[PDB]
Amino acid sequence: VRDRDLEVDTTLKSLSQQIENIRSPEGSRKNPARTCRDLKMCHSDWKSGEYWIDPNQGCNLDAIKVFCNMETGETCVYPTQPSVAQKNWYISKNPKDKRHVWFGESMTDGFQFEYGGQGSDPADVAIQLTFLRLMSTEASQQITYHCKNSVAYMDQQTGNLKKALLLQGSNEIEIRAEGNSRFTYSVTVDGCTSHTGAWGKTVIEYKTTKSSRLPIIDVAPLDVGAPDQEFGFDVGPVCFL
Amino acid sequence: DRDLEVDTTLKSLSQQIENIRSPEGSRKNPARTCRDLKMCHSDWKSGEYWIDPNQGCNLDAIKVFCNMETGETCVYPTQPSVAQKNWYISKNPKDKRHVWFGESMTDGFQFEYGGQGSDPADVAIQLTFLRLMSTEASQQITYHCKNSVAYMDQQTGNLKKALLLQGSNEIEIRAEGNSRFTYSVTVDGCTSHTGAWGKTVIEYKTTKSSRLPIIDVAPLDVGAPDQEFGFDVGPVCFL
Amino acid sequence: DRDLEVDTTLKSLSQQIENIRSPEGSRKNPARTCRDLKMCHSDWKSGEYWIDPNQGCNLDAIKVFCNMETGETCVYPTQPSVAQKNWYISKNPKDKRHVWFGESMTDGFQFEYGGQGSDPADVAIQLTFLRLMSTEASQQITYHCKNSVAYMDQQTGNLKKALLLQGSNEIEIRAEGNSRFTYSVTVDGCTSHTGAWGKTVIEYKTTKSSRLPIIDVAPLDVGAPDQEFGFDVGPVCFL
Ligand SMILES: [Ca+2]
Ligand SMILES: [Ca+2]
Ligand SMILES: [Ca+2]
Ligand SMILES: [Cl-]
Repeated sequence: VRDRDLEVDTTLKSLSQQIENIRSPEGSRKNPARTCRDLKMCHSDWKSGEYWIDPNQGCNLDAIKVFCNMETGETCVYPTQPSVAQKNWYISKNPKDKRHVWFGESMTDGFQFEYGGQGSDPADVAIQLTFLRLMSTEASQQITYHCKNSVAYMDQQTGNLKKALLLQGSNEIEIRAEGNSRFTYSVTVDGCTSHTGAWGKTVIEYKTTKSSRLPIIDVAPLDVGAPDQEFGFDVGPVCFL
Repeated sequence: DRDLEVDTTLKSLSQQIENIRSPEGSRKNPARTCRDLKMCHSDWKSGEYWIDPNQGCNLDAIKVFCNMETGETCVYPTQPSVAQKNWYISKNPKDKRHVWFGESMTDGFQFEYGGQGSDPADVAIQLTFLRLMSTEASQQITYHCKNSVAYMDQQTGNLKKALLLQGSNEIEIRAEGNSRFTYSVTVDGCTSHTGAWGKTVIEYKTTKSSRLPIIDVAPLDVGAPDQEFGFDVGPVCFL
Repeated sequence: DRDLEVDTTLKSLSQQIENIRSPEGSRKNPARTCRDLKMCHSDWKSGEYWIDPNQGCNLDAIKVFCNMETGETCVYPTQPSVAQKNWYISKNPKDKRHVWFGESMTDGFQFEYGGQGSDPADVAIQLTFLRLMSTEASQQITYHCKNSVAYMDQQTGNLKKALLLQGSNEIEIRAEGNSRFTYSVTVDGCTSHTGAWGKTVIEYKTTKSSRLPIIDVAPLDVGAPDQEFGFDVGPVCFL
C-alpha cells in the first residue's frame, strides 16, 4: 500500500502539470504547439530549431514536424523529398521544339512535390497548411534549379526571359518569370544563362500574402528535350510568417 | 474514510483534463470532427456523435453520423423527406422551364441542415469549419417523380429536360456541361410519364466543398396538374 | 491540519480547468468571440472584453466591445477620428475625380484596427478568424464635409459625385451598381456647398465579411482649397 499523502501530493503536481501543458504546449510531439509564431510570442527566449505543431488542432496525431525560426516567427515546412537528382529527365520526339513540360505531370518518373516528411499522409498535411495560411500574413519558398545545358531564367544570347521555367503553385496558380507582378517569381543568382557543358544553378524565390499559392508543387522547364540537357532541384521549405 | 471525497475529486479533475485533450464526442464533450474521433480512437465504430467544429462555446454543437471506416462527418438535413405531390401549376404545358422549389414554389423552402432545433446560422459556421477540416464532400438526393422526367427522357433519348441543383455557395450543378459542375446519376426511374411513382437518385462529389450541401432543386418537367414530385435529401458528408 | 492545503489546491485546479473550458474574457483569460460569450453566459452584460479568436498564445488578444443583446463583436479603429480640414489641393475643377485618402493624399493613411498598441499584422489574423466565426459584418463611417458632396448632389439629384470606400479585400464599395457591393446612407447633409460643415453617415453590411473593415475612402468632390472633410470611423462589427 502506497503512502496516501505522498500519492495525493504526486497526483496534484501531475494534474497541475497536465493543465500547464494544455495552456502552454512545449512543441514536442506529445504536446505540439499551434504554430511557431505562437511559440515565439509566448516563449521569447526559446531557441530556433525543430518543433512539432498541430495547427488544425483536434486530435494531435496528425501534428507535423517543422523548423521554427524564433527570430522571425516563421514556421517552415519541408518537402518530403528536398532533393531531385541531377540528370537527363526528358527527351522529346522533336529536339528542336522547346516548350514548357511539367516535371511532375508529364515526365517519366517525375512527381508533384509533397510536404511534411516521409511519415506523413498528404491529405492531413493539406489540412494543416490550410490552417497555417489562416494564421500567417505571408509565405515564401525558395527553389534551386540545377542545370547542364539548360536555361532556367535569363537567356544570355537574347537577353530576355522567354525560356524561363514555370512554377505551379498550390491552388492551380502558375507562377512565372513575367506577367502580372503579383504572380511572378524573383531570382537571386542565375548561373544557367548559357549552355557550357558544365553544371550551374539558378535560385528562385516567391514570396506573397496570398499564401494559397504556396507551396510549389511542380516545375515546368522549357529549355529541355535534347539528350545532353540535364537538370535537378533542391526544393526549400515553405515558410509562413 | 469520509476523505475519499478527495479521491473522487482527483478522479474527476483527471477525467475533465482527459475530455479536453481527447473529447469523447458526447453532447457535453463534443469532438471537433469525425476525422478527429477516428484518428484519436481507432477502435471506435460508426454511429452518432456530437461535434463542435467551430469550438468556443459547446452549446451550438451538432449531432452527426461519423463513418469511422472513412472518417466522414455526415450532417443531416433538418427535414430529409419532402412530401410527394403537385407542387407547381404553371399557366402552361411549356413543360420546359426550370423552376426552383425553394426560391419559387408555393410552400417550397431551401434545405436546412443540422437537425434538432439547431439554429441554421450556427450550423452555417460549423459547416464553414468542416470545410476547412476536410478535403472533399459529397451528397446524395432522391427525386421521386409522377409524370416528371428527372434526368433522361425516354422519348428523345437525351438530358435536355434534366433537373438542376443549387449548391451552398449558389453554384448551379447540372446534368451536362463542364465535368466539374456536373452531377452523376446512379438510378433513373423517371424517364417516362406512366401515371405511377418512380424515382431517380443523384450524387455530387467535389473537392470544392463550398459547393455543398445542396440547398435547392429546380425541376424542369413540372407545371401540369398531373405532375407530382418529392425528395429524400441525404446527408452532406465531409472527408 | 493541512487539508486547508489540499482542498485549496483542488479548488485552484478545478478553477484553472474552468477558465480553459469557459474563459471569462479578461486579458489573461480571453474568450474566442462575443458570440461565444453570449451563448455560454447569457446573463453577462454588454461591455469591454478581451478575445483571442486565433487562439494559440494569448498575448495577441484584442480588446473589443461585446453586445450581449445581439452577440456582436465590435472592433474599434486605432484612430476613430480623422481631422476636419483641407487634405488635398488639385490642379482642378477636374473635378470630380476620386482621390484615395490613404494611398494618395499627403498625411492621409489607411485605417488600422485593434488600437491599444496592437500590431496590425496580429489583428489582421484575428479578423480572419472573427470572419470565419460570424455570419455577417457591418460598419458605419461618417464623412464630415464642407463644400464637398459625399453621396447625393442636390443640383443634379444624382449619385455621380458619391465617394468610394475601400474594403479589406481590395474590393471597392460604391453608391451604385451591383447591389451586393453598394453602401447605404442614413444621413446626407452634404448635398450642397453651403460654406458650413455638415455630414453624411454611410453604412455597409454584408455576409461577405472579408470585405470589411473599411480601410480607405476616396471622395470625388474635392480638389479646391475651400473643400474640406474629415471622418469618424465606426467599429467593424461581426455577428
Ligand atoms: Ca490535429
Ligand atoms: Ca461551438
Ligand atoms: Ca492568439
Ligand atoms: Cl480554429
